[PDB]
Amino acid sequence: TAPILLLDGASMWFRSYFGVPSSIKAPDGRPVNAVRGFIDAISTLVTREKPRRLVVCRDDDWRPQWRVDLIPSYKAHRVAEPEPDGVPDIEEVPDDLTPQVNMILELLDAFGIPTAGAAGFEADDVLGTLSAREERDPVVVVSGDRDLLQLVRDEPAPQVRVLYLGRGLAKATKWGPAEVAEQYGVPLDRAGTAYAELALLRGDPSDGLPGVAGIGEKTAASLLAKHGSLQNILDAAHDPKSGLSKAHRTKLLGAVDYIAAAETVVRVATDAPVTFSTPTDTLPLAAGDPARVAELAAAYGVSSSISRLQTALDQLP
Ligand SMILES: [Mn+2]
Ligand SMILES: [Mn+2]
Ligand SMILES: [Mn+2]
Ligand SMILES: [Mn+2]
Repeated sequence: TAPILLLDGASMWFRSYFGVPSSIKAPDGRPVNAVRGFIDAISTLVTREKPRRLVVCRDDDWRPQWRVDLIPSYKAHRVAEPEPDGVPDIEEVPDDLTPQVNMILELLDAFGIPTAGAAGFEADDVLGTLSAREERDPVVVVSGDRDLLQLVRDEPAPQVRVLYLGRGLAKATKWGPAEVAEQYGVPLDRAGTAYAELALLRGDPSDGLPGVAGIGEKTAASLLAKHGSLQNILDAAHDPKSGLSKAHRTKLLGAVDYIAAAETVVRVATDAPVTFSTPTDTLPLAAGDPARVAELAAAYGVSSSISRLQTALDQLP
């Protein structure tokens, strides 16, 4: 069957902001380069993958306080203004990108393209929850964030693949457990979960996570190779009988609190209370409110992108 496409919205409209020139502007003079690029990427995906279901996953909280309470450095270098409990912090985002996010969300709502979010959770969690719950169609998670490689799956069916945007959508290929194992040296049988454990130990500078001091990616891969899982590694460190080196024991035991805190920070939630903006995740074949879509697209200077999208949808079986 055709796959369900799960889109990491913010990953994609940040890419379009940096991938489309800012001289692409609305009639009021505001840049719409991210709007155009994001709509164009949806059209490209629709034509390439021919889904019947598609969801744009939102960051209802791009930096959830429950993660920050466990590891205060988490995404701290990306905060423009911290906000008190219950209110998402203000992310450091170019001043001419934030209005384009609002424009994109208005167009998606008027067209009726499903969007999904969960209060207090990241789009990463929405993605992990929807991919974990899927039972009918193969899943393609579309994102430039390597965090989502932890979702890859072969069994139980359906499979989950990450269409990884690190080199842009044109060069993007689908990553599964084999690709993650081959590229990161984690065990194939649990590649996705092992990748999150590897990332935990080695660190994640874009998210402000230091990892375990003195455990780089090569040491983390060999420890997972020998012991199979992070829990087995911790067990090997806690048991003075094991063949774990004394130096590795010292590094791991010195970080027991960080490792416990980081496990829940690094792993995407798989049971977030996701809500849809639409009744189903079915991709509409024409605008739910075509007058409002034409008005918005004219005002936002992306009328031709919307026309190309409706062409792509017209070509679906
Ligand atoms: Mn806050
Ligand atoms: Mn994210
Ligand atoms: Mn991360
Ligand atoms: Mn992330």
